[PDB]
Amino acid sequence: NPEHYIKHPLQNRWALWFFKNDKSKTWQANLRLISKFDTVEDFWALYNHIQLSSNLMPGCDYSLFKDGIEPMWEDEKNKRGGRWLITLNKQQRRSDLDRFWLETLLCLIGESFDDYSDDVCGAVVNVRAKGDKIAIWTTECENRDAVTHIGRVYKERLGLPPKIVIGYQSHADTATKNRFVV
Ligand SMILES: *S(=O)(=O)c1cccc(S(=O)(=O)N(Cc2ccncc2)c2ccc3cc[nH]c(=O)c3c2)c1
Repeated sequence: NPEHYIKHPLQNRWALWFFKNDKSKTWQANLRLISKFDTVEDFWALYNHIQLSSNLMPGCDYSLFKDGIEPMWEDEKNKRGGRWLITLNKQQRRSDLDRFWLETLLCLIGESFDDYSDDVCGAVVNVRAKGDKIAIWTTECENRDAVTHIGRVYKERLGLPPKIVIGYQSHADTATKNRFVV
């Protein structure tokens, strides 16, 4: 009866990355791999071991990307893509940041975007003095059906009401100008 002793595999292997602003180093040299995991049990062991995003120093990021996709725009799977952006005010660091980030992680490892989960590359949380940000990165900013389905599902999974609109920008523009809004 394998259910007793086998870990539950995830559809993908995922890499969790950490960034801290150290002005002595280049941006790339500051982007650091925490660990990779590919089971439910190993995801929770990692998550239960690390700091909540709300406890990070301003200027730090977490990011979760599929194994083989670097957490930067210049990766082959990111360079033609873009992101759904959640912007948090300073009060939402207390109320929403950690629960929104956990839900984002689960949307990813749980493959919650049906046939379009293959367009997801990863997700990033930025802790910043002027307002935190959470974003889901996807591979192709011209795939309207993929991008808007991901945005509608994501908005629903976060519990955001229709009074809130979220935008999708291509990375080529980021490097707010929206391609899509939901
Ligand atoms: S926010 O904090 O104001 C902000 C502004 C600009 C970019 C970003 S970012 O795209 O989320 N970003 C941080 C990051 C951290 C860890 N993993 C991925 C992304 C970021 C910053 C600088 C970059 C330089 C070059 N290529 C990139 O893809 C970069 C991404 C947040």
